[PDB]
Amino acid sequence: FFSDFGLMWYLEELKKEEFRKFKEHLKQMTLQLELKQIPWTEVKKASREELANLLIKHYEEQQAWNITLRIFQKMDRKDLCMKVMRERTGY
Ligand SMILES: [Cl-]
Repeated sequence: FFSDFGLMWYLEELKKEEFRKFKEHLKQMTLQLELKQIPWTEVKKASREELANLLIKHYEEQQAWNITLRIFQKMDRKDLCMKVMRERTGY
């Protein structure tokens, strides 16, 4: 999908189960590092575009990305982390 941008495009790099696991990691971590929480029901049901917007709405843009990239590295989606980094760097 060359139609999509930003965080949403990355969440679309995740398959069905990965996305499902992504949401479980997100909720764990937000709890672990003690941020204001999103209701687990909202998180669980969210589409990729909706979750991307939930993240940015609750944590603003930079933190939504940093949180998302931490989860990727944790889920063994290190390719996504390096991809974003090669881009943001100019490599
Ligand atoms: Cl899906």
